[PDB]
Amino acid sequence: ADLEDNWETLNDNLKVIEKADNAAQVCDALTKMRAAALDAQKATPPKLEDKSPDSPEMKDFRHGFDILVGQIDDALKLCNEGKVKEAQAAAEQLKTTRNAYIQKYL
Repeated sequence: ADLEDNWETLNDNLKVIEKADNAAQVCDALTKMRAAALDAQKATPPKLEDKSPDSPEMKDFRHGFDILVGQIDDALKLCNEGKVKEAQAAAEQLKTTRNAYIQKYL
């Protein structure tokens, strides 16, 4: 699985969360999102393949993932307390982070 696969795993699990009926279903999908985000964070996106590994752009990319992972953790805390609707709303905001931090490097 590569970065493109990781991104599409995030997309599929966002759909799972949107369609979910219970906290356990949301938790499972957030787990897969967290795993895919950890995998993606270690990749080099195509627009940064020539850039220095410590370039500001590569920092932006990796830090977008630390922010995304922290937000996934906040959503996991909600679904671990049974707060399904709150967790689903939080998952929607994960789209904003993904789009603003990461998409420009794909």
